[PDB]
Parts: sequence; C-alpha cells; structure tokens
Amino acid sequence: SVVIDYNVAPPNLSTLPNGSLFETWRPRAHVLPPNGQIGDPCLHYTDPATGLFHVGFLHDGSGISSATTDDLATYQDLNQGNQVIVPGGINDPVAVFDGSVIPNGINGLPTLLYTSVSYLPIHWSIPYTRGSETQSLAVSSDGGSNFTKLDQGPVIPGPPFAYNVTAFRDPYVFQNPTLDSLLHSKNNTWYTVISGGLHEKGPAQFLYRQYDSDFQYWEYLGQWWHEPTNSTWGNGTWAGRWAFNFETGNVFSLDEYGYNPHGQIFTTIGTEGSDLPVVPQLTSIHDMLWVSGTVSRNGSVSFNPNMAGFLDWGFSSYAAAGKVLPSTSLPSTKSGAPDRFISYVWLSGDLFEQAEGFPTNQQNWTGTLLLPRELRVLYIPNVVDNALARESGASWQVVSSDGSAGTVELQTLGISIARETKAALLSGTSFTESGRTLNSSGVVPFKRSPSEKFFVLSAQLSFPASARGSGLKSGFQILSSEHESTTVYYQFSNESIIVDRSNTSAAARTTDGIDSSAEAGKLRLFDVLNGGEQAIETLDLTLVVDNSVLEVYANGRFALSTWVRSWYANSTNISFFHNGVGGVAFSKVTVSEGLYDAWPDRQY
Amino acid sequence: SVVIDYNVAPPNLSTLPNGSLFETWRPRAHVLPPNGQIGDPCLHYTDPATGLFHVGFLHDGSGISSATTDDLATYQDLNQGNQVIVPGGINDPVAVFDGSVIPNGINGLPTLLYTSVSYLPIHWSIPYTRGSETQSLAVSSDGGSNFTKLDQGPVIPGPPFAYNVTAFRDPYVFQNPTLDSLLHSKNNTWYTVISGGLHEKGPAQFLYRQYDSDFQYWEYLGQWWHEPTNSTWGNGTWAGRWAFNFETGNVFSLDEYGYNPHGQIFTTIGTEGSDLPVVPQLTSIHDMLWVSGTVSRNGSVSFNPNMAGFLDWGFSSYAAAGKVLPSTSLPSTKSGAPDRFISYVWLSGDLFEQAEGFPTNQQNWTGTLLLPRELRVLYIPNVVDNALARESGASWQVVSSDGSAGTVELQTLGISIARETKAALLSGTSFTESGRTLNSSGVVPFKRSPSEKFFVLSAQLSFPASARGSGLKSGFQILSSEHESTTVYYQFSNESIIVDRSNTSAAARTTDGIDSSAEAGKLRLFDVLNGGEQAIETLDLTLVVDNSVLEVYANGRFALSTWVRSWYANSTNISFFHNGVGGVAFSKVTVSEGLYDAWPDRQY
Ligand code: NA
Ligand code: NA
Repeated sequence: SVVIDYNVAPPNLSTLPNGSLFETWRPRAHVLPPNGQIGDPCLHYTDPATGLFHVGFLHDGSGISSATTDDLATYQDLNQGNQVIVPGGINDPVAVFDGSVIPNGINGLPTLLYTSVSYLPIHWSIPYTRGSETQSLAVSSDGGSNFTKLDQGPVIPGPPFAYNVTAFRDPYVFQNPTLDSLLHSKNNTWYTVISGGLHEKGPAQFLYRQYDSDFQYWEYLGQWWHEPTNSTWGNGTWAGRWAFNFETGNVFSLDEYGYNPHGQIFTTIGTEGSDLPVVPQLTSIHDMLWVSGTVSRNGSVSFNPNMAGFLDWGFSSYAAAGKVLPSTSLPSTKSGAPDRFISYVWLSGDLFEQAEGFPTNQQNWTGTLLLPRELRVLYIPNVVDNALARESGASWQVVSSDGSAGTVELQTLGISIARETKAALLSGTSFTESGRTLNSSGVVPFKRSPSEKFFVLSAQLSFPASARGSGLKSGFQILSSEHESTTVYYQFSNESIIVDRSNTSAAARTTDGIDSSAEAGKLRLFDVLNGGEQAIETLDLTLVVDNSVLEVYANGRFALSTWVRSWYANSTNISFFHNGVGGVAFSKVTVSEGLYDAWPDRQY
Repeated sequence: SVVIDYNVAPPNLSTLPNGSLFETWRPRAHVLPPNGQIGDPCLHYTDPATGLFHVGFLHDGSGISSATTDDLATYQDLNQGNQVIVPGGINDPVAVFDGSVIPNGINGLPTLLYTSVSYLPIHWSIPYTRGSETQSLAVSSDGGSNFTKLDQGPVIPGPPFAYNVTAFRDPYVFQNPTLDSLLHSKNNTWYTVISGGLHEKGPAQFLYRQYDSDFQYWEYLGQWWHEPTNSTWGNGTWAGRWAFNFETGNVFSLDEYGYNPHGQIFTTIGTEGSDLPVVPQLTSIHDMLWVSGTVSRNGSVSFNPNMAGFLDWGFSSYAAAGKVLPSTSLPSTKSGAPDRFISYVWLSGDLFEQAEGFPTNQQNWTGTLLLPRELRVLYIPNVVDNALARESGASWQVVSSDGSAGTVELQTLGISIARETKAALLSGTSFTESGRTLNSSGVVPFKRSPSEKFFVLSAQLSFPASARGSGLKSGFQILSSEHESTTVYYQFSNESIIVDRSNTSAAARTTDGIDSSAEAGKLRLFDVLNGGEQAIETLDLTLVVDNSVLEVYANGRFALSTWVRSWYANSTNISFFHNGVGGVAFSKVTVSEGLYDAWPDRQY
C-alpha cells in the first residue's frame, strides 16, 4: 500500500487510501479515542473505591466512550474505546447526549444522569419537538466500562409546564453548601443544572435539586441564571456573547488553590451564536465561556455574573466538561495536589461539521480534547489603578485597593495545564535559547530548534513603555521551513494574541476543507508597580505543540487552541518574531522536545 | 373437516379443531370484532362532517379497532376490523391502552388522546415503573380508519411531581360549562380525566384542562375526586367498593331526556378490588360503577358523590366507554332523538383472563360489548316515604316530598337499551304468553317458546303485600331442554335479581373453564301509592338473549349481563318460575324472536 514521504510534496489528500493519514497530524499527549470522531466530553468522575479518575466523551455520534487515569497524565481505554452507553433503548431510541456522574449513587455505584433523545432534529433556531430531550439514569456495576440503563422512564421527562425551550440537555450534577444554606437543602444535596434556553426570551440554566434519597425526582428551583436573547457581557469585548442558547453548563466552586465547596461560584458554558438573519440549523459561533458570579436569594435563587471570559479562545474550542478531582484520588495522592476542578475543553476537528472536503476517511479520526486544565481563583497584585485596570464588563475585577501605593489587587479565573500533565510534557530533552532584545523587523532563527513537531516553548516578553498604543507585533514563528510557517504574536493595537495560519499548511493549497484563517484571543497586559517603578506586565507565554494541536497559554489566565496541520517533515524550526514597531525584550526561551505518550497501552 | 351436531352430546371442546366453534355461542346483535379478542371499549366519536357515530375497542391486546354506524343499530367495520392504531412507536413501544377523541381537533380532524405504554408489567398491587404510562396524541386524516401519531413525545408525560401512582391511564376528554363557570375556563374548554390512584392513599380521578388552543399542554386541576383505599359508598350494599384503583373514568352530564351540558354531573368507572391479603397482579373484583355528584370549588374543584350504583352487575361486566351523541348525528336525525350519552359496557369473555382451559382456539373469538345503553336522569314518583325509600348510601336519592300524600319523588340513573337498537331487536316475529297468577312451586311451560337462542322476553311481575320479608323467588326459566336450563329470578330475602347458571351448559361437564357460578345484582322494589292504595312496585323485566349473551334489564335502572353457553339445539324453551313461597302475578309476557343482524356487511 501507498508510500508516504513528508519530504515530498503532498497530493490532493482526498485521493489517498483510507487510513493512510492516521499518524500524519495525530497527537501523542492528548485525550482522544483510538480512532474515529470525538464530540463533547462528559461523564467524568473519580471512583471512590479505586481512586481512579474516569474521563468520558461522545464518540462517533453514537454514545459515550471512556478511559481511566491513575496519574492525570496517561490514560487506559475502557471497553477498548467502544461506548459505555449507546442509543437504541426505550428512553433514548435516537441518541445519547452529554451526561454527568454521581460517583457514589444507586447501590453505591457510579450513577449517570444524561440526555436521552427520542426525536431529531434539535436546534435552537427551529421549533422544539416536545419530548425530544429527557434526562435518564444509568448505573455502572463493572467499574465504568458499561452503564446499564434503569429499566424505567426518564427521571426528568421535560422542561417545566408549557416552557417553549430552545434546548434542554447536558445535565450537570454538583454539590454546594452555599446553595444548601440559601435553600435550606439537606447537607450534601445533589443539584443538577440543565442547559438551554427559551424561545423569545433567551439562554438559561435550569436548576434542580434531588427531592428524595433515590435520585428519582428533581425539584425545579427556577432559571437560576438567564440572559436575554443574543445579549453580551459588557459591550462584547472580553467574553463573547451569551448568544441564542447555552450548552454544556458546568457549575463548581473555587479558591486560590483549586476546588473549594465554600468558595466563589463559577460556571463554564458553550454559547451558540449566529449572524442576523438566522440560518436554520446553523450555529456559526461556538463560544467557550467561563463566568464568575454571586449567588443570592429573594424567593428563588439567582446566579448574578460579576465577571466573565473565555476558557479557550479557539474558534474550534467548545463544550468543556470538568469535574471535581479530590485530594484523596490516586493522581492527587501521588502529586500532593489539593482538591481540584479539572476541565477538558473539546477541540472540534472539522469546524463543527462545516469542513466539507477534509480528508476524513484518510485520517480515520476527527477531533481531540485539549490538555486537562486546573481552574482556580487567580489574583494579580500591584496593578496600577488606572482605566486599564478599572474597565467594567471585563474578565477580571478589583477586589482590594491601596490608595498610598496607587494600586489594586485584581481577581480573575486561573487557567493552567494540570500539573502532572505539565511535568510529563517537560519530561524529555530540554535546551535554552538566549534572551535578546529586538528592535528591527523580521524573523531571527533560534540557534537550535526541535527536530520533531512535539514540543513545549516557554518565554517571557517584556515590552518598554512606548509599546502601549503602538502597532507592535511580537512573538514566535514555529513549525517553519521553506514551504510552511506558523506565527504566534501579541498585538497591542487590539490587545490580542494572534495565530497566523496563512502559511501553516502546504496541504491547504492542494486539498479542500483545511482551514487557514487566523485565530485570536483578547489579552490585556496591565500596568504593574514592582521595585517602586511602573511597567507593562510581562507576557508569560507557554506554547504546547502536539503534532497538529497547538495550545497557547499566557499569564496563567489565557488559553487559545487551534489546529496547525503542517505537512513537510522539516517544518520544525523556531524563530523570534518582531515587526520592528518599537522594541521587545525576550527572556531566555526554554524548549522541551518530545512530550510523552499519553496512551502507553495503545498500539497507535 | 369435523361435523358439529347440536342434538348430539358435546366432546371435551378443547379436542376439536381450531375455529370449529366460531358460530356456537356467537351473538348477531352485539358489537364485537370479526374474530379474536375484544378488550376495553374506547375512542368513540361522532364525526361532525359525516354525522357517522364511530365506536372503538382494544383488540387482541394490540391496539384499537373501530367501526361506524349511521343508525345506532347496525355497524360497518373500518380497516376490515384491523387496528386503527397499534403499539411499536416511539411513545408507545410496548402497548396502547384506552384513549378518547376530540372530534373537531387538530386541523379540524378527529384527535385521539390515549395511553401510550413503554414499560410492563403495570398493576395497582405492585410498585409503579416511572414513565410506564404517558398520554399521547394521534390524528385521523382518512375518516377514522387510521390514527397517525404526532411525531413528538407525549403531551402528558406523567403524573404530577413525585406522585406515587397505582395507575395513570384511560384519558377521557369532555366539555362542561358547569366546570367552565366554576374555574373561569374559556367557553367550550376541553377537560381530561385520567384514572388511577395513589399508593397508601387510594383511588382517584386526576383532572386537567387544555391550556392552549393546540391540545399540547394540559393544566393540572387536582384530584377532583378521590377516596381512601378500599373504602365503599355507604356500607357496601348498592355500589360495590371504590376498591384499590379506578379505571376507564367517563365524565358527562344528564337531564331527564339524555345528555345536557348544564345537567347533573355523573361519572362511570371500573374499580379494581381484591381480598386481603392482596395477591400480586390479581384484580379479583372488577366492579362497573356509576356515580352522581355535585361539583363545587374551595380553591380547587371537587366532585362529591351523592348516590352511586352499578352500570352493570355482571361479574364479567367492566370498562364501559361512552360518548356524547348529539341530536344532529345521522342516527339521532333518523330517530328524532335528543342529545344522548351512549355507553357500551365490556363483557370480558374469559373472566379477565382467569378461565384457563376454555376452548379459545376452537371459538376463535373472546368477549363482546353489551348493547349500547342510553343514560339519563330517571325519576320514580309516588314512592311511599318509609325506611326503604330513605336508606342512606344507596343508588337513589329523595329530590322532593309530599307530606299530605305521604310520598317522595326519587332520582336515580336511567339505564335502557338505546332506542334504535331496542326497536331492531323487536323487529321480527312476535307472540304473547297469557298472564297468570302462580302460588305453588315449580316451573310451568309457556304454550309457545322461541325456536332459536335469539330473543327478547318482556314481562311485569306484581307481588302481593306478603311478598316483602318472605323467601319468595319468582322469574323465568329459559334456554331449557332435558339436559340444560337457566333460571332468572327476583328474590326478596336479599333484594336481588339472580341468574342461576348451575344447569346452563352441558359443555361445562366435559370441558374446563366454562364458568357456572351464579350472577347477582341488587334491586329494591319500593312501596308506591297508585289509585289511592299502597303496593309493591311492579318489576318490569326485559331479557335479551343473543346466543350466549344474556342481558337482564329492570325498571329502567338495573342491568345484569352474563354468559349463557348452552350446547343443545333444543335448549330454547321458556317457563314461568315460582318457588311457591307466597304468590306472584305475571302480566302478559311478550316474546320477540330472531333479533337482527348488527353486522350486515360481514360474512360471519
Ligand atoms: Na470556540
Ligand atoms: Na363486573
């Protein structure tokens, strides 16, 4: 069968045999199935009996598949990658959508509450078919390889009486003593949020609590959070739009270290956006947002947002699912971590099924999850109390102020690679490129580049005072050779990290459905006071390249992830990049090469 | 194939070929399918476009079959007797139970609301499987031969939040301006009652009204009528028990002539009874009750029973379904009838599936509906105001009184054969047996008897004053020959009509599962004042024999129906019967022979 040589120019990839491009763009350090398509992650839980962390995801549009980890770095497939629960039962004859797990449930077994689907199609833009989405229970008695459906109807057969929902799915089970105290619930009551919205009103999270010890009945507590149709946090700059429908709602509570039941309450959601006029059955904008809020009561409970942002700025990033990972788990016991909230963002492989022409049968897989991320409250001290710091409707807020110093402490969402995964990514070969200051325009090669498309690059960029309000662009050119290059840079004129993919892939010239549009995410660098002098915040950059999967992290509070589908074997060189407009000081750049095998017990 | 000769003794009927006993016991003037089993009647409606009255019934445990009538005497099968709606859809993958029809519904078409079943088994005596019974919509666009299910989920997906129901089925749609005025509903609002009960509380009718013009949402109005588990009207003499579960609830309103929207409100129900201790999945008592009541409001509406009885006293009579038949219908236009409420009682053919051994495959049919019955308010004037008239918790009530005459007017439920059916039953040959008074004991042959097992017998029995409190038994012996006889008599010692079936069938000697136990129904004959003298009420008796189907009517307010499965061709003779205890005066007895063919367009 056919010979592949990545030093030779590519054909139209649609002409190659099935499976011939299996390895071409495939990551080694990310969660994705053995083959085929990955959809929304869900079902994650820690098994209290074994300590193993279980992860799950929709697989091939035909149910939920799953894997375990004892270290939060590497994974073991359950049921050989085949689905632990499939459609075709009485409650879910057409489909299985997201569900979440009560780890210590019916008979002390993991108990899945999930969206069972009986009628398609389903979309916020069209009229809703009554009973199309219900919430049903299943239980695993075999260690999470098979979830057996209860032989009864759904436990939540529909939305509240006469509600004209846009959607009613993705039930997310969670505990919270702040809710308990506000609602006089029994201690350690399980809550469920269901995500969707209302036609002619707008997106919403529907809130419930268990009524009975049996998980059979769920008492409706109201739309604890809802926003008008296509409205937006602030003026729309820092947290996209609330848009036409909420999906994949997660609810959890954080402090400075990780997860805390008494901590500040957060939610992550997908929003489904669109231009006007609306194109039937099309969601053109898939925003992956996080939201901080205060929960109060005046009859019924409300979640009132006080700041919001993106969990990942990638066009193709969406549908994140996360779970409490307790300190007692196997991974946390090995690493000494406190209680955490670990979230896996989904990276759709085909633009949410809008990449017609992509050589899908050649690759024989579609999509990945991003690296597990730890979520925590992040504080930014010694920020200069000016208009940059004080902007309303943004992704941070002032929590204290020092009139004498002229400073504020800021608060925002901390987003970083989970620690055991980060350390396993840095495990191999390790070299440093010298710091330097650049004033003129162009790319300057590193003295040494990684020899393969599997690396981490870490660097600090320091900008001088004149950078503010200039047309400066500075960063790195990666995955470069004669025929290809990808540029990642910060741009002050629109306060953004940009990924320029115009030259990323030689395959995009010969083949349809290989996207080359720019990716972008907003990032403000504040003014800070250190050693008694005022300066622009250091841009602390971490780039993880995993064959075709690029994740760009910054300052412990920013992520932008995308596909970088470079063809040529030589497209591995790294250079400094600066457009010449002002100057920039690069610290020493660390490069770690090779990453690690996240699936050590797989063949491929 | 085998020769049948009804002058020769029967074999064990279980040894004969399949279908060989098709005609043996089969009626000609009753509603039953072309072959196979009949279950609960339902689905009846008048088509406003054609004027045809449609009847329906469960058929072979596999959906609802239907037929039409233009005269309320004869019927035409729809869809050749095959079901107009079957199980195996998304909402009803396991079964279809009773439903009722809004005649002028979605797109002005007949619209069925019915119980769609997803989980079996279902019974009041066991724990209820969540979601086993829902209420779904279907619509017929082809004149009632096929009801197309709406391609959506159920419109009532379950009982109210956390209710531990015994049952939740048999939705009965009805209109009522008395309810409209009490509830401030829109004029001509459709109501639905659903029948069942609650574990640890008792049987109930759950009441709803349409929320929207679309029939999509049904607003819950409470348990408008409920009774404690296994309680009873009065002391249990005149209306059985309310028992452990209500089934087949009908609601309607009557005056003296027939149906009236502003009239007195009535309901008919089956009750499921049992001995203590309860045998799992067994209902041993199937009572077919009617109930009169007043409807009032104190927050939510209540139906408060003021009298109750049996619609039919037959052990095997149950599950009646009826419908408003307007004066504008085809049958009513021909007969000049006002608005009516026509009810068909079910006569189970096999003791509600407890007649093991019966030669079912030999007969190739099971069960029938009884003759259509007109329900109306019946007044009994000039009754002597004594303790017989004044008994509480009975099947009548005093509505006015005359202190001077020493009398009361009574009110009760009028039950008679629908008029066009009655006239078609009397259509043929017609002869009279002379009146006589009998004082000694024994049977006295009629001078002429009918030559076949298809006849109506009408007679008046007048009892002298000494009959009261005596051990008198008087009536008729029918279907008699050397080897067989059936006796129908009134008995003062327990105020009952009795059917003695001990000698009815020679087949019961040779064959299993042919019931020969006595049937009974309570009937009080009041003291009346006529021509200025006091007397025992005339017993006005009507017996309709339709091969094996016996229906006994009395005084326009009593029905007792049963199976009389006589074998020998000669078992057709009629005699007077009197046990000698006192005396009895028989008026002239009318006998009409042959009845009529209720299925003129069938082969068999
Ligand atoms: Na996105
Ligand atoms: Na009965």
